[PDB]
Parts: sequence; C-alpha cells; structure tokens
Amino acid sequence: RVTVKYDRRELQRRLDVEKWIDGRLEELYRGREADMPDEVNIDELLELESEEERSRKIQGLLKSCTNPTENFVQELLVKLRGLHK
Repeated sequence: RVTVKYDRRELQRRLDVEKWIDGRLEELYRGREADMPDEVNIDELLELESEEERSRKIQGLLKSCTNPTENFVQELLVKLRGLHK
C-alpha cells in the first residue's frame, strides 16, 4: 500500500510495518520515499469490517505502487495501534 516509516511506539509492531515497506517502498516507492506517507485510510480501512474494500481505497490511494497489497495491509494492522500516522 502506501505507508513508510510511520509514527512510533509499538515498534516491535511497526517493525512489521517498517519491513513491509522498507522492501516494498524500497522499490514500490524507492525514488518516491517522499511521495508516499504512512497516514491514510490504510489505518481506518484496516479497522473496517469488510475484507478488501479497505485495500480498495488504499489501492487507489498510491495506485500501482499499491498493486496487490494483502501482507502490507496486514502490517498496517500491527501498526494502526501505534499512533495512526
């Protein structure tokens, strides 16, 4: 999806939300490290009762850079509790 670095606190958690991107962002946004933020619906959509509608909005959020994103949205999960940004 589109969330690199993220906030702080619960980093053993964000550590999973720090690796999903470090590699994905590593290229999915490499020269775009500043073109994608870690503060979108990924967090709320993560708290949605749906299944992929959460990724549907996050998918159009960063676009191809989002492409298939199920393990990346899962990380948002271990991080959404940090500070939501």
